[PDB]
Amino acid sequence: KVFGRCELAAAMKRHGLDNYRGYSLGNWVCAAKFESNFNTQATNRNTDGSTDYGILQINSRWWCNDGRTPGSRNLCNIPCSALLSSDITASVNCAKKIVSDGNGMNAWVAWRNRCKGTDVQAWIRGCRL
Ligand SMILES: [Cl-]
Ligand SMILES: [Cl-]
Ligand code: NA
Repeated sequence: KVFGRCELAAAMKRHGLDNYRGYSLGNWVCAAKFESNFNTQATNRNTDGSTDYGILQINSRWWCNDGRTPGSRNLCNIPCSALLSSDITASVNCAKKIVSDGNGMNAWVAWRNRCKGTDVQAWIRGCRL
């Protein structure tokens, strides 16, 4: 599923990301924009052999199981496929763990490089929320 911007904002809101770990909703929407272009089915193969899955590009190196990431963990306790779902619940719940892992949203390289410090209000402009 390719979410609209405001559609995604509403869903992330509902599931409790606005202010999660102190990160305003716009942070999360901006991160998803540059991680997945709002596409739940997005995947990305990393140099180390791990893969990123879903609208927040959750990495198989720690967070989900894909059966092809040697030495990896599954701290979110779910098959990486469950992160490609049209429904974002598994991705959000797992994102909550990731952002709690010590470095906040810096865990998403694209957030650090493209969203951090920017006008992330703008990502939820016009959105009936
Ligand atoms: Cl915001
Ligand atoms: Cl933080
Ligand atoms: Na894994």
